[PDB]
Amino acid sequence: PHPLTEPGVWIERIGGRVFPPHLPALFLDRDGTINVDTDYPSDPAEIVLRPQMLPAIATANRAGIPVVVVTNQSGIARGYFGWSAFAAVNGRVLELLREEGVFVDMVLACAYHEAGVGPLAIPDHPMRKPNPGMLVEAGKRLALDLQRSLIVGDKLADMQAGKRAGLAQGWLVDGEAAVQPGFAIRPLRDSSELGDLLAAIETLGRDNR
Repeated sequence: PHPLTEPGVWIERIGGRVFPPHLPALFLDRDGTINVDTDYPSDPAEIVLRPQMLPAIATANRAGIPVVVVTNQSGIARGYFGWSAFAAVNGRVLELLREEGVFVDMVLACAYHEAGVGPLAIPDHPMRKPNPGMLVEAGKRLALDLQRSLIVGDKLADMQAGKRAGLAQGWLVDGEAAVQPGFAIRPLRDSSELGDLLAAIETLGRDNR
């Protein structure tokens, strides 16, 4: 069965790694961040990883920091595809990551969108980024330290969701910096900027002494 908590919300624990409580997480958007973005992410055969995200996932994995995918899937509300297609596509993304030796620990997805047709056409649902619901829910489920967590995505809504969830930093794929008290949008445009992100993840790593 699809792990739906309601008709437009999917929440799924991935793998069986154990995380002690009060860890920070690495939150990642999916389309445009982990995989190449596309208008209609319904065909698993079309999925291609963004290799420049793989060092970040690997770093978090090795640091013992949970990696949490938080993705809006408005195409579901819009009738472009359904949860079965999401399951196939998302599974393919996780398989490709496995082949690169990296993994994630939880997937949350929100179908609701204002331009939908039918009962999923809920315009401002708490789980739909920029609303922080998926981050807050992952926080409850994994007992996360949200204030120390990081988020990476290619849309402003990812940065807004992070700020609203209580994070202090996020990295905007292909985006510009916006450094303010309380929240910094960090640019992620080249390998130097990836380094900044990796340093930030590494500082969160476990001391096994």
